[PDB]
Amino acid sequence: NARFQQWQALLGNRNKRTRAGEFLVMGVRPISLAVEHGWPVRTLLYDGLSKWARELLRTVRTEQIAMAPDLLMELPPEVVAVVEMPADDLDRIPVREDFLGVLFDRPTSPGNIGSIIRSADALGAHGLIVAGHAADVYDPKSVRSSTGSLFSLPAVRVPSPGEVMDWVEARRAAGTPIVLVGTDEHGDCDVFDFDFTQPTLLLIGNETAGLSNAWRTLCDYTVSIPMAGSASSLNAANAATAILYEAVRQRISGRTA
Amino acid sequence: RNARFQQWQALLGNRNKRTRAGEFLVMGVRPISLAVEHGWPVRTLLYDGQRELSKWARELLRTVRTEQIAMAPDLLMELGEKNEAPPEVVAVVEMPADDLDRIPVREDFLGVLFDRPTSPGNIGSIIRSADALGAHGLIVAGHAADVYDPKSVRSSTGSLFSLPAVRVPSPGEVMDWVEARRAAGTPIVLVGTDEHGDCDVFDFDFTQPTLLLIGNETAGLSNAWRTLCDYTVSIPMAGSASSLNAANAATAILYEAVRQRISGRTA
Repeated sequence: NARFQQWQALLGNRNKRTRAGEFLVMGVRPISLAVEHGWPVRTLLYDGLSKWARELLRTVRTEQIAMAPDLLMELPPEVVAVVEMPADDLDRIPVREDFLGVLFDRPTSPGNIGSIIRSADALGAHGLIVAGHAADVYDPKSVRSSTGSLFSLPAVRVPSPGEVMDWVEARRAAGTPIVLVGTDEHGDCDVFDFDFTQPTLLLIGNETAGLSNAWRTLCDYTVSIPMAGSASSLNAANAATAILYEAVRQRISGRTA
Repeated sequence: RNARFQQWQALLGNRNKRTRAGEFLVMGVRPISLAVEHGWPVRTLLYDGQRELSKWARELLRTVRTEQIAMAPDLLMELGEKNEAPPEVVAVVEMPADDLDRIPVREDFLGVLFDRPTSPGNIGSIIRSADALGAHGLIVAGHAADVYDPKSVRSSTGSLFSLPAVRVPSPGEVMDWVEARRAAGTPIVLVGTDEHGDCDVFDFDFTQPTLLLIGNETAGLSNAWRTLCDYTVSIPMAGSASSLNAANAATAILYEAVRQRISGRTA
């Protein structure tokens, strides 16, 4: 199976994904979110029994290929889509007065990427930016842990932090006064003393190093989650979730107070 | 592949093997140092025998009074996350009793209970958040994912050793202990988490002694736990579609308890 051997290396490495302009998505529910949100499904691989899976086959008019149970078990899925990777265009992320965004600086864990995508999506954020030497958004561990939120929350990989600022300066020029907000071990202020009712990009650092200093230079404010003591820290996705929850709380509350 | 080796290897599989031997593996200088610092007995220390041996490893080896064994480096590839951290040192650490009295209960009690977790990574992450945010213990209910699973241990980032984590088979033993705490003078409330909870998390009074119940990743809290809840709370969501990972939810709800406690702003 020649087509299959192309599909198996789509899981294995970033290099071949981005040469083919596609990636693998598993599960009836995530695939349905992909279709629902406009992402082209080039191929749709299926085992040759569930009600949802059957409904997908006669609603999604694309290349439909039946598969042996042996071959589908590679990581077990009943349906698997080959879904079109879209360009890394920062204007895919909508920016309005209530702008609420996340920037993940140089993440090493794809699991953390997908996880923050899920939290950003559930808690009302409008986009994610994966800046710098990163693990790939379209890694299977990221896709999986997004739990389909990849498809509703636009996640843009942007090599340089310079290209991010140019898109930030431009939203500023339009009227939305985005403010860059770093997280720190050395936090200026408690997260709950800061005003998340304003257009906000939230900068979150590597799991093992902090935010890069260069990201700290561009940061207008810095916030910290108050901790119990000396040798305690939060996983980046967990910390990002808590801060997003605080932003939601203030916006609903109409105040910090 | 000594008979001893195979016994240590077996500590990576089912929870029962660890339990009956009363031990589990802890990998990495940093986690082992934290086990030693918080008084977890170390039965054996395995180190790399074709010796790199950093300053840290050397320091553990001449300070930790225990059985010490040089191991071929490929036996130590034993457990890693293949092509992610081959351990230079591994400790065989004693498992403490699953006794709820290891969790201290004061007037401002904040505890977490994780109902039959599917993912050991989620357990360790919650242990880490609870530790960092001032909770006083975790209970893990059921015979699903294990606190002492290598992924949990690893996820906790050493917090396992400072945050008392106790396993119970089912809700009965937990309610026994809770009713005893309330007779002594701490009116602990059970607070479940759910999507469609009775009130938003920021409208709940988290200053009160609180046992927070986090449900399983796909099935949520069991019917037995919902029946036992005094209250139910939820994090408000943007749409009908998405949801939160259990550990992420737990972290946010623990943070909200911290927020209301320090100085006391709302609820």
